[PDB]
Amino acid sequence: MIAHLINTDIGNRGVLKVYLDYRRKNFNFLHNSTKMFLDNLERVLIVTGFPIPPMMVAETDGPPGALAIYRAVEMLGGKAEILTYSEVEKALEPFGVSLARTPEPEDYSLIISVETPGRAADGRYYSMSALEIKRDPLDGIFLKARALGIPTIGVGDGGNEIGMGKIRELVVGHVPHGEKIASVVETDELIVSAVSNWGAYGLVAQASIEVGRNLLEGWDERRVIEAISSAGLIDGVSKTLAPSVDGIRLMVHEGIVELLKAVVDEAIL
Amino acid sequence: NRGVLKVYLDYRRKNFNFLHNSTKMFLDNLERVLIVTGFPIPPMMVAETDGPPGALAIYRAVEMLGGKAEILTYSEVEKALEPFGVSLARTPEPEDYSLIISVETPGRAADGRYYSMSALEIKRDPLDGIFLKARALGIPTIGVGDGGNEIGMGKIRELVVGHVPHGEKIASVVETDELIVSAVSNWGAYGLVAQASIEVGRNLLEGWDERRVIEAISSAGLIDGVSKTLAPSVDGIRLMVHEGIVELLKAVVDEAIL
Ligand SMILES: [Mn+2]
Ligand SMILES: [Mn+2]
Ligand SMILES: [Mn+2]
Ligand SMILES: [Mn+2]
Ligand SMILES: [Mn+2]
Repeated sequence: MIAHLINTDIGNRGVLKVYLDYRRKNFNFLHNSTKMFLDNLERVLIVTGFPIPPMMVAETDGPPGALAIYRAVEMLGGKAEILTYSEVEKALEPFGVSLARTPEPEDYSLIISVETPGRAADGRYYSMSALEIKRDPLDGIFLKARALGIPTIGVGDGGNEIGMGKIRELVVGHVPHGEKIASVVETDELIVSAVSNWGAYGLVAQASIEVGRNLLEGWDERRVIEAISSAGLIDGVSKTLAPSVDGIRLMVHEGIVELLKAVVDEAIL
Repeated sequence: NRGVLKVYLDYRRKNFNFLHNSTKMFLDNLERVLIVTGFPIPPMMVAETDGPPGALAIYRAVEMLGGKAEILTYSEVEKALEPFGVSLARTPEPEDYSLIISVETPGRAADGRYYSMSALEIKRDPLDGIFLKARALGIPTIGVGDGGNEIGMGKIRELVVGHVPHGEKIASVVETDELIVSAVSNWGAYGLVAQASIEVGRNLLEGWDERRVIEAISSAGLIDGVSKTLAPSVDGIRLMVHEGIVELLKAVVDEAIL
Protein backbone atom coordinates (compact mmCIF):
# COMPACT_ATOMS: atom_id res chain seq x y z
CA MET A 1 0.00 0.00 0.00
CA ILE A 2 1.11 3.52 -0.97
CA ALA A 3 1.04 5.47 2.34
CA HIS A 4 3.04 2.75 4.08
CA LEU A 5 5.58 2.44 1.26
CA ILE A 6 6.41 6.13 0.97
CA ASN A 7 7.09 6.07 4.72
CA THR A 8 9.52 3.15 4.49
CA ASP A 9 11.92 2.99 7.43
CA ILE A 10 15.14 4.74 6.36
CA GLY A 11 16.88 5.25 9.69
CA ASN A 12 15.21 8.59 10.51
CA ARG A 13 13.44 7.94 13.83
CA GLY A 14 11.73 11.32 14.00
CA VAL A 15 9.75 11.00 10.78
CA LEU A 16 8.86 7.35 11.44
CA LYS A 17 7.46 8.09 14.90
CA VAL A 18 5.51 11.07 13.55
CA TYR A 19 4.09 8.90 10.75
CA LEU A 20 3.11 6.14 13.19
CA ASP A 21 1.20 8.48 15.50
CA TYR A 22 -0.23 10.55 12.65
CA ARG A 23 -1.62 7.50 10.92
CA ARG A 24 -3.09 6.07 14.10
CA LYS A 25 -5.78 8.78 14.10
CA ASN A 26 -5.64 9.68 10.39
CA PHE A 27 -5.30 6.26 8.75
CA ASN A 28 -6.63 7.49 5.39
CA PHE A 29 -4.65 10.74 5.14
CA LEU A 30 -3.21 9.95 1.70
CA HIS A 31 -6.69 9.02 0.45
CA ASN A 32 -8.10 12.34 1.71
CA SER A 33 -5.28 14.38 0.20
CA THR A 34 -6.00 12.60 -3.10
CA LYS A 35 -9.71 13.30 -2.93
CA MET A 36 -8.95 16.99 -2.47
CA PHE A 37 -6.45 16.80 -5.33
CA LEU A 38 -8.85 15.25 -7.81
CA ASP A 39 -11.71 17.61 -6.91
CA ASN A 40 -9.84 20.86 -7.61
CA LEU A 41 -7.68 20.37 -10.73
CA GLU A 42 -8.84 23.44 -12.70
CA ARG A 43 -5.77 25.55 -11.87
CA VAL A 44 -3.15 24.25 -9.41
CA LEU A 45 -0.36 26.18 -7.71
CA ILE A 46 2.60 24.11 -6.55
CA VAL A 47 5.02 25.53 -4.03
CA THR A 48 8.41 24.00 -3.38
CA GLY A 49 11.88 25.10 -2.44
CA PHE A 50 13.73 24.64 0.82
CA PRO A 51 16.78 26.84 1.67
CA ILE A 52 19.70 24.99 3.27
CA PRO A 53 21.73 26.96 5.85
CA PRO A 54 24.28 28.38 5.83
CA MET A 55 24.31 28.82 2.03
CA MET A 56 20.53 29.21 1.88
CA VAL A 57 20.51 27.37 -1.46
CA ALA A 58 17.52 25.15 -2.34
CA GLU A 59 17.93 21.36 -2.10
CA THR A 60 17.01 18.35 -4.23
CA ASP A 61 14.05 17.23 -2.12
CA GLY A 62 10.83 18.91 -3.19
CA PRO A 63 11.19 20.08 -6.82
CA PRO A 64 11.14 16.53 -8.22
CA GLY A 65 7.94 15.94 -6.28
CA ALA A 66 6.47 19.19 -7.58
CA LEU A 67 7.34 18.29 -11.16
CA ALA A 68 5.66 14.90 -10.75
CA ILE A 69 2.45 16.49 -9.45
CA TYR A 70 2.71 19.19 -12.12
CA ARG A 71 3.00 16.46 -14.69
CA ALA A 72 -0.05 14.63 -13.31
CA VAL A 73 -2.21 17.75 -13.21
CA GLU A 74 -1.59 18.51 -16.88
CA MET A 75 -2.20 14.88 -17.86
CA LEU A 76 -5.48 14.98 -15.96
CA GLY A 77 -6.72 18.01 -17.87
CA GLY A 78 -5.95 20.77 -15.41
CA LYS A 79 -3.45 23.62 -15.45
CA ALA A 80 -0.47 24.13 -13.12
CA GLU A 81 2.25 26.63 -12.29
CA ILE A 82 5.14 26.62 -9.87
CA LEU A 83 6.08 29.10 -7.17
CA THR A 84 9.68 28.72 -6.02
CA TYR A 85 13.12 30.28 -5.75
CA SER A 86 15.19 31.35 -8.75
CA GLU A 87 17.82 28.61 -8.47
CA VAL A 88 14.91 26.16 -8.60
CA GLU A 89 13.24 27.93 -11.54
CA LYS A 90 16.52 27.48 -13.39
CA ALA A 91 16.73 23.79 -12.47
CA LEU A 92 13.22 23.07 -13.72
CA GLU A 93 13.72 25.04 -16.94
CA PRO A 94 14.38 22.03 -19.25
CA PHE A 95 11.03 20.59 -18.26
CA GLY A 96 8.96 23.44 -19.71
CA VAL A 97 7.21 24.35 -16.50
CA SER A 98 4.73 27.23 -16.21
CA LEU A 99 6.21 29.53 -13.57
CA ALA A 100 3.88 31.54 -11.32
CA ARG A 101 4.08 35.33 -11.44
CA THR A 102 2.24 37.75 -9.11
CA PRO A 103 0.21 34.88 -7.64
CA GLU A 104 -2.74 35.45 -5.32
CA PRO A 105 -4.62 32.47 -3.76
CA GLU A 106 -7.81 33.68 -5.45
CA ASP A 107 -6.38 32.73 -8.85
CA TYR A 108 -6.17 29.04 -7.90
CA SER A 109 -8.49 26.12 -7.19
CA LEU A 110 -5.87 24.24 -5.18
CA ILE A 111 -2.50 25.15 -3.69
CA ILE A 112 0.07 22.46 -2.83
CA SER A 113 3.32 22.63 -0.90
CA VAL A 114 6.05 20.06 -1.41
CA GLU A 115 8.89 20.58 1.07
CA THR A 116 8.58 24.34 1.68
CA PRO A 117 9.64 26.18 4.84
CA GLY A 118 6.82 26.93 7.27
CA ARG A 119 7.13 29.72 9.84
CA ALA A 120 7.70 28.44 13.37
CA ALA A 121 5.97 29.39 16.64
CA ASP A 122 8.22 32.45 16.98
CA GLY A 123 7.43 33.56 13.43
CA ARG A 124 10.90 32.54 12.30
CA TYR A 125 12.10 29.87 9.85
CA TYR A 126 14.34 27.00 10.96
CA SER A 127 16.09 24.00 9.44
CA MET A 128 15.79 20.55 11.03
CA SER A 129 19.07 21.25 12.81
CA ALA A 130 17.62 24.41 14.38
CA LEU A 131 19.63 26.82 12.21
CA GLU A 132 17.66 29.88 11.17
CA ILE A 133 16.72 30.29 7.52
CA LYS A 134 17.28 33.68 5.91
CA ARG A 135 15.60 33.85 2.52
CA ASP A 136 12.31 35.47 1.47
CA PRO A 137 9.40 33.24 2.69
CA LEU A 138 6.92 31.33 0.52
CA ASP A 139 4.38 30.22 3.15
CA GLY A 140 2.68 33.61 3.09
CA ILE A 141 0.30 32.49 0.35
CA PHE A 142 -0.89 29.53 2.42
CA LEU A 143 -2.13 31.75 5.24
CA LYS A 144 -4.14 33.84 2.77
CA ALA A 145 -5.48 30.61 1.24
CA ARG A 146 -6.61 29.25 4.61
CA ALA A 147 -8.44 32.54 5.24
CA LEU A 148 -10.14 32.36 1.85
CA GLY A 149 -11.08 28.73 2.27
CA ILE A 150 -9.11 27.69 -0.83
CA PRO A 151 -8.14 23.97 -0.82
CA THR A 152 -4.55 23.41 0.37
CA ILE A 153 -2.33 20.31 0.52
CA GLY A 154 1.01 20.00 2.28
CA VAL A 155 3.74 17.37 1.96
CA GLY A 156 6.60 17.13 4.41
CA ASP A 157 9.11 14.78 6.01
CA GLY A 158 10.56 16.77 8.92
CA GLY A 159 8.10 18.96 10.81
CA ASN A 160 9.32 22.41 9.78
CA GLU A 161 7.52 22.50 6.46
CA ILE A 162 4.18 23.95 5.34
CA GLY A 163 1.27 21.84 6.58
CA MET A 164 3.03 20.41 9.62
CA GLY A 165 0.99 22.83 11.73
CA LYS A 166 -1.89 20.33 11.68
CA ILE A 167 0.18 17.92 13.78
CA ARG A 168 2.54 20.17 15.74
CA GLU A 169 2.08 18.14 18.95
CA LEU A 170 3.53 15.11 17.16
CA VAL A 171 6.46 17.22 15.95
CA VAL A 172 7.25 18.83 19.30
CA GLY A 173 7.30 15.44 20.98
CA HIS A 174 9.06 13.29 18.34
CA VAL A 175 11.62 15.54 16.65
CA PRO A 176 14.79 17.12 18.09
CA HIS A 177 14.46 20.89 18.55
CA GLY A 178 10.81 20.26 17.73
CA GLU A 179 9.23 22.87 20.01
CA LYS A 180 11.35 25.54 18.33
CA ILE A 181 11.41 24.43 14.67
CA ALA A 182 7.93 22.94 14.21
CA SER A 183 5.99 24.90 11.61
CA VAL A 184 2.70 26.48 12.69
CA VAL A 185 1.31 26.66 9.14
CA GLU A 186 -1.65 24.38 8.48
CA THR A 187 -3.16 22.95 5.29
CA ASP A 188 -6.53 21.26 4.79
CA GLU A 189 -4.81 17.96 4.11
CA LEU A 190 -1.32 16.69 4.91
CA ILE A 191 0.93 13.96 3.58
CA VAL A 192 3.77 12.71 5.75
CA SER A 193 6.51 10.69 4.05
CA ALA A 194 10.10 9.52 4.67
CA VAL A 195 11.22 11.86 1.88
CA SER A 196 8.99 14.63 0.52
CA ASN A 197 9.43 13.69 -3.14
CA TRP A 198 7.97 10.28 -2.22
CA GLY A 199 5.02 11.98 -0.58
CA ALA A 200 4.45 13.79 -3.87
CA TYR A 201 4.89 10.53 -5.83
CA GLY A 202 2.50 8.82 -3.43
CA LEU A 203 -0.18 11.40 -4.11
CA VAL A 204 0.35 10.90 -7.86
CA ALA A 205 0.28 7.15 -7.32
CA GLN A 206 -2.94 7.18 -5.28
CA ALA A 207 -4.57 9.49 -7.84
CA SER A 208 -3.46 7.09 -10.58
CA ILE A 209 -5.37 4.28 -8.93
CA GLU A 210 -8.55 6.30 -8.53
CA VAL A 211 -8.61 7.61 -12.12
CA GLY A 212 -7.54 4.24 -13.57
CA ARG A 213 -4.40 5.51 -15.31
CA ASN A 214 -0.78 5.20 -14.26
CA LEU A 215 0.08 8.90 -13.95
CA LEU A 216 3.65 7.97 -12.93
CA GLU A 217 4.41 6.20 -16.23
CA GLY A 218 7.39 7.78 -17.99
CA TRP A 219 8.84 9.34 -14.86
CA ASP A 220 12.60 8.96 -14.62
CA GLU A 221 13.92 9.65 -11.14
CA ARG A 222 17.62 9.50 -12.03
CA ARG A 223 17.27 11.80 -15.03
CA VAL A 224 15.33 14.37 -12.94
CA ILE A 225 17.62 14.29 -9.90
CA GLU A 226 20.75 14.56 -12.04
CA ALA A 227 19.31 17.45 -14.07
CA ILE A 228 18.44 19.65 -11.07
CA SER A 229 21.79 18.74 -9.48
CA SER A 230 23.78 19.64 -12.58
CA ALA A 231 21.67 22.81 -12.41
CA GLY A 232 22.86 23.89 -8.96
CA LEU A 233 20.53 22.30 -6.39
CA ILE A 234 22.33 20.72 -3.45
CA ASP A 235 21.72 17.60 -1.38
CA GLY A 236 20.17 18.51 1.96
CA VAL A 237 22.51 16.40 4.08
CA SER A 238 25.92 16.58 2.39
CA LYS A 239 25.11 20.15 1.34
CA THR A 240 27.00 19.45 -1.91
CA LEU A 241 26.21 19.01 -5.61
CA ALA A 242 25.84 15.23 -5.38
CA PRO A 243 23.09 13.70 -7.53
CA SER A 244 21.10 12.48 -4.50
CA VAL A 245 18.19 13.38 -2.21
CA ASP A 246 18.29 13.62 1.60
CA GLY A 247 21.75 12.10 1.58
CA ILE A 248 20.25 8.88 0.22
CA ARG A 249 21.55 7.60 -3.13
CA LEU A 250 19.54 7.22 -6.35
CA MET A 251 19.00 3.44 -6.28
CA VAL A 252 16.79 3.85 -3.21
CA HIS A 253 14.73 6.70 -4.71
CA GLU A 254 14.61 4.86 -8.02
CA GLY A 255 13.39 1.77 -6.17
CA ILE A 256 10.57 3.63 -4.44
CA VAL A 257 9.35 5.05 -7.76
CA GLU A 258 9.53 1.79 -9.64
CA LEU A 259 7.72 0.02 -6.81
CA LEU A 260 4.94 2.65 -6.81
CA LYS A 261 4.49 2.21 -10.57
CA ALA A 262 4.15 -1.55 -10.07
CA VAL A 263 1.72 -1.09 -7.19
CA VAL A 264 -0.34 1.17 -9.42
CA ASP A 265 -0.30 -1.14 -12.45
CA GLU A 266 -1.30 -4.07 -10.25
CA ALA A 267 -4.19 -2.04 -8.80
CA ILE A 268 -5.53 -0.95 -12.19
CA LEU A 269 -5.45 -4.42 -13.79
CA ASN B 1 -5.98 -5.68 3.41
CA ARG B 2 -6.81 -3.10 6.10
CA GLY B 3 -6.35 -5.48 9.03
CA VAL B 4 -2.64 -6.31 8.81
CA LEU B 5 -1.66 -2.69 8.28
CA LYS B 6 -3.58 -1.57 11.38
CA VAL B 7 -2.01 -4.42 13.35
CA TYR B 8 1.42 -3.46 12.01
CA LEU B 9 0.81 0.16 12.88
CA ASP B 10 0.02 -0.66 16.52
CA TYR B 11 2.76 -3.25 16.92
CA ARG B 12 5.42 -0.96 15.46
CA ARG B 13 4.25 1.90 17.73
CA LYS B 14 4.45 -0.46 20.72
CA ASN B 15 7.70 -2.20 19.63
CA PHE B 16 9.65 0.34 17.61
CA ASN B 17 12.62 -2.02 17.29
CA PHE B 18 10.96 -5.37 16.74
CA LEU B 19 12.77 -6.03 13.44
CA HIS B 20 16.14 -4.92 14.82
CA ASN B 21 15.65 -7.06 17.92
CA SER B 22 14.63 -10.06 15.81
CA THR B 23 17.82 -9.67 13.78
CA LYS B 24 20.06 -9.57 16.87
CA MET B 25 18.62 -12.86 18.04
CA PHE B 26 18.94 -14.32 14.53
CA LEU B 27 22.59 -13.32 14.15
CA ASP B 28 23.33 -14.69 17.62
CA ASN B 29 22.24 -18.29 17.20
CA LEU B 30 23.23 -19.40 13.71
CA GLU B 31 24.94 -22.66 14.72
CA ARG B 32 21.92 -24.82 13.85
CA VAL B 33 18.70 -23.15 12.75
CA LEU B 34 15.38 -24.91 12.27
CA ILE B 35 13.07 -22.99 9.90
CA VAL B 36 9.38 -24.03 9.90
CA THR B 37 6.92 -23.03 7.15
CA GLY B 38 3.81 -24.20 5.28
CA PHE B 39 0.27 -22.91 5.59
CA PRO B 40 -2.67 -25.07 4.45
CA ILE B 41 -5.44 -23.20 2.62
CA PRO B 42 -8.96 -24.58 3.42
CA PRO B 43 -10.85 -26.41 1.98
CA MET B 44 -8.19 -28.16 -0.09
CA MET B 45 -5.65 -27.99 2.78
CA VAL B 46 -2.78 -27.40 0.34
CA ALA B 47 0.10 -25.10 1.27
CA GLU B 48 0.31 -21.64 -0.32
CA THR B 49 3.07 -19.55 -1.88
CA ASP B 50 3.50 -17.25 1.12
CA GLY B 51 6.14 -18.58 3.50
CA PRO B 52 8.37 -21.09 1.59
CA PRO B 53 10.13 -18.27 -0.34
CA GLY B 54 10.79 -16.34 2.84
CA ALA B 55 11.99 -19.45 4.62
CA LEU B 56 14.29 -20.19 1.69
CA ALA B 57 15.65 -16.66 1.85
CA ILE B 58 16.52 -17.09 5.53
CA TYR B 59 17.95 -20.58 4.99
CA ARG B 60 20.35 -19.11 2.43
CA ALA B 61 21.38 -16.18 4.64
CA VAL B 62 22.06 -18.58 7.52
CA GLU B 63 24.45 -20.59 5.34
CA MET B 64 26.19 -17.56 3.86
CA LEU B 65 26.92 -16.52 7.43
CA GLY B 66 28.52 -19.87 8.25
CA GLY B 67 25.71 -21.52 10.17
CA LYS B 68 23.62 -24.58 9.34
CA ALA B 69 19.92 -24.69 8.55
CA GLU B 70 17.16 -27.25 8.11
CA ILE B 71 13.50 -27.08 7.12
CA LEU B 72 10.40 -28.50 8.80
CA THR B 73 7.35 -28.20 6.53
CA TYR B 74 4.63 -30.20 4.72
CA SER B 75 5.30 -32.73 1.96
CA GLU B 76 4.15 -30.63 -1.01
CA VAL B 77 6.43 -27.84 0.18
CA GLU B 78 9.40 -30.19 0.55
CA LYS B 79 8.78 -31.20 -3.06
CA ALA B 80 8.44 -27.53 -4.02
CA LEU B 81 11.84 -26.75 -2.47
CA GLU B 82 13.63 -29.87 -3.75
CA PRO B 83 15.40 -27.93 -6.56
CA PHE B 84 17.16 -25.76 -3.97
CA GLY B 85 18.80 -28.63 -2.13
CA VAL B 86 17.67 -27.52 1.29
CA SER B 87 18.35 -29.88 4.23
CA LEU B 88 15.06 -31.32 5.48
CA ALA B 89 14.47 -31.75 9.20
CA ARG B 90 13.87 -35.34 10.34
CA THR B 91 12.36 -36.24 13.73
CA PRO B 92 13.25 -32.72 14.94
CA GLU B 93 13.80 -32.20 18.65
CA PRO B 94 13.91 -28.70 20.23
CA GLU B 95 17.24 -29.21 22.06
CA ASP B 96 19.08 -29.85 18.78
CA TYR B 97 18.79 -26.27 17.55
CA SER B 98 20.12 -22.90 18.68
CA LEU B 99 17.31 -21.02 16.96
CA ILE B 100 13.85 -21.92 15.64
CA ILE B 101 12.10 -19.75 13.05
CA SER B 102 8.60 -19.81 11.65
CA VAL B 103 7.61 -18.16 8.39
CA GLU B 104 3.84 -18.21 7.87
CA THR B 105 2.94 -21.33 9.87
CA PRO B 106 -0.39 -22.00 11.61
CA GLY B 107 -0.55 -21.41 15.34
CA ARG B 108 -3.22 -23.01 17.52
CA ALA B 109 -5.96 -20.64 18.71
CA ALA B 110 -7.37 -20.22 22.22
CA ASP B 111 -9.69 -23.22 21.73
CA GLY B 112 -6.77 -25.44 20.72
CA ARG B 113 -7.62 -25.61 17.02
CA TYR B 114 -6.31 -24.01 13.83
CA TYR B 115 -8.18 -21.47 11.67
CA SER B 116 -7.56 -19.61 8.42
CA MET B 117 -8.11 -15.84 8.32
CA SER B 118 -11.62 -16.46 6.99
CA ALA B 119 -12.43 -18.53 10.07
CA LEU B 120 -12.31 -21.90 8.31
CA GLU B 121 -10.81 -24.68 10.43
CA ILE B 122 -7.46 -26.05 9.25
CA LYS B 123 -7.40 -29.85 9.35
CA ARG B 124 -3.91 -31.28 9.02
CA ASP B 125 -0.98 -32.41 11.17
CA PRO B 126 0.24 -29.28 13.09
CA LEU B 127 3.75 -27.83 13.02
CA ASP B 128 3.60 -25.42 16.00
CA GLY B 129 4.14 -28.08 18.67
CA ILE B 130 7.90 -27.53 18.65
CA PHE B 131 7.55 -23.81 19.37
CA LEU B 132 5.60 -24.57 22.52
CA LYS B 133 8.40 -26.90 23.62
CA ALA B 134 11.12 -24.49 22.49
CA ARG B 135 9.88 -21.66 24.73
CA ALA B 136 9.42 -24.00 27.67
CA LEU B 137 13.03 -25.10 27.10
CA GLY B 138 14.29 -21.56 26.61
CA ILE B 139 15.38 -22.07 23.03
CA PRO B 140 15.47 -18.78 21.04
CA THR B 141 12.47 -18.43 18.80
CA ILE B 142 11.38 -16.04 16.00
CA GLY B 143 8.01 -15.86 14.27
CA VAL B 144 6.99 -14.10 11.05
CA GLY B 145 3.33 -13.57 10.27
CA ASP B 146 0.97 -11.23 8.42
CA GLY B 147 -2.48 -12.18 9.69
CA GLY B 148 -2.66 -12.98 13.37
CA ASN B 149 -3.22 -16.72 13.15
CA GLU B 150 0.44 -17.62 12.62
CA ILE B 151 3.03 -18.88 15.10
CA GLY B 152 4.38 -15.98 17.15
CA MET B 153 1.23 -13.85 17.05
CA GLY B 154 0.27 -14.95 20.56
CA LYS B 155 2.68 -12.18 21.57
CA ILE B 156 0.23 -9.53 20.36
CA ARG B 157 -3.10 -11.35 20.63
CA GLU B 158 -4.72 -8.18 21.93
CA LEU B 159 -3.78 -6.21 18.80
CA VAL B 160 -5.12 -9.00 16.58
CA VAL B 161 -8.55 -9.10 18.24
CA GLY B 162 -9.03 -5.34 17.99
CA HIS B 163 -8.44 -5.15 14.24
CA VAL B 164 -8.88 -8.55 12.65
CA PRO B 165 -12.27 -10.10 11.79
CA HIS B 166 -13.07 -13.36 13.61
CA GLY B 167 -10.13 -12.25 15.76
CA GLU B 168 -11.13 -13.78 19.10
CA LYS B 169 -11.59 -17.21 17.52
CA ILE B 170 -8.66 -17.34 15.06
CA ALA B 171 -5.95 -15.31 16.79
CA SER B 172 -3.06 -17.63 17.54
CA VAL B 173 -2.19 -18.12 21.16
CA VAL B 174 1.31 -19.37 20.23
CA GLU B 175 4.10 -17.00 21.32
CA THR B 176 7.62 -16.48 20.16
CA ASP B 177 10.47 -14.50 21.72
CA GLU B 178 10.74 -12.15 18.77
CA LEU B 179 7.99 -11.44 16.27
CA ILE B 180 8.03 -9.88 12.82
CA VAL B 181 4.79 -8.51 11.37
CA SER B 182 4.59 -7.48 7.71
CA ALA B 183 2.02 -7.05 4.91
CA VAL B 184 3.16 -10.32 3.34
CA SER B 185 5.07 -12.90 5.37
CA ASN B 186 7.68 -13.39 2.65
CA TRP B 187 8.54 -9.69 2.95
CA GLY B 188 8.95 -10.09 6.67
CA ALA B 189 11.55 -12.77 6.08
CA TYR B 190 13.40 -10.68 3.47
CA GLY B 191 13.33 -7.72 5.84
CA LEU B 192 15.03 -9.90 8.42
CA VAL B 193 17.74 -10.82 5.89
CA ALA B 194 18.07 -7.19 4.80
CA GLN B 195 18.47 -6.08 8.42
CA ALA B 196 21.02 -8.85 9.00
CA SER B 197 22.88 -7.71 5.88
CA ILE B 198 23.17 -4.21 7.30
CA GLU B 199 24.39 -5.55 10.65
CA VAL B 200 26.97 -7.72 8.89
CA GLY B 201 28.00 -5.32 6.13
CA ARG B 202 27.25 -7.70 3.29
CA ASN B 203 24.22 -7.75 1.00
CA LEU B 204 22.79 -11.16 1.90
CA LEU B 205 19.89 -10.56 -0.51
CA GLU B 206 22.14 -10.08 -3.53
CA GLY B 207 21.25 -12.70 -6.11
CA TRP B 208 17.76 -13.31 -4.77
CA ASP B 209 15.44 -13.93 -7.73
CA GLU B 210 11.83 -13.60 -6.63
CA ARG B 211 10.51 -14.55 -10.07
CA ARG B 212 12.31 -17.88 -10.19
CA VAL B 213 11.51 -18.92 -6.65
CA ILE B 214 7.78 -18.23 -6.96
CA GLU B 215 7.29 -19.70 -10.44
CA ALA B 216 9.29 -22.72 -9.29
CA ILE B 217 7.23 -23.44 -6.17
CA SER B 218 4.08 -22.67 -8.14
CA SER B 219 5.02 -25.16 -10.84
CA ALA B 220 5.47 -27.65 -8.00
CA GLY B 221 1.90 -27.31 -6.75
CA LEU B 222 1.91 -24.49 -4.19
CA ILE B 223 -1.25 -22.44 -4.68
CA ASP B 224 -1.86 -18.72 -4.24
CA GLY B 225 -3.37 -18.09 -0.82
CA VAL B 226 -6.01 -15.70 -2.12
CA SER B 227 -7.12 -17.04 -5.50
CA LYS B 228 -6.41 -20.62 -4.40
CA THR B 229 -5.21 -21.33 -7.95
CA LEU B 230 -1.77 -22.21 -9.31
CA ALA B 231 -0.98 -18.64 -10.38
CA PRO B 232 2.65 -17.37 -9.96
CA SER B 233 1.68 -14.95 -7.20
CA VAL B 234 1.52 -14.73 -3.43
CA ASP B 235 -1.28 -13.21 -1.36
CA GLY B 236 -3.22 -12.44 -4.52
CA ILE B 237 -0.54 -9.98 -5.61
CA ARG B 238 1.33 -10.44 -8.92
CA LEU B 239 5.08 -10.87 -9.12
CA MET B 240 6.02 -7.41 -10.31
CA VAL B 241 5.11 -6.03 -6.89
CA HIS B 242 7.15 -8.64 -5.02
CA GLU B 243 10.10 -8.08 -7.37
CA GLY B 244 9.78 -4.38 -6.59
CA ILE B 245 9.72 -4.98 -2.86
CA VAL B 246 12.83 -7.10 -3.05
CA GLU B 247 14.63 -4.68 -5.35
CA LEU B 248 13.82 -1.81 -2.95
CA LEU B 249 15.20 -3.77 0.03
CA LYS B 250 18.38 -4.61 -1.90
CA ALA B 251 19.03 -0.90 -2.51
CA VAL B 252 18.31 0.13 1.08
CA VAL B 253 20.86 -2.46 2.23
CA ASP B 254 23.37 -1.05 -0.27
CA GLU B 255 22.70 2.44 1.06
CA ALA B 256 23.54 1.37 4.60
CA ILE B 257 26.41 -0.99 3.73
CA LEU B 258 28.23 1.49 1.49
MN1 LIG C 1 11.61 18.27 5.17
MN1 LIG D 1 13.72 15.59 2.81
MN1 LIG E 1 24.10 8.07 2.12
MN1 LIG F 1 -0.78 -15.08 7.18
MN1 LIG G 1 0.32 -13.86 3.39
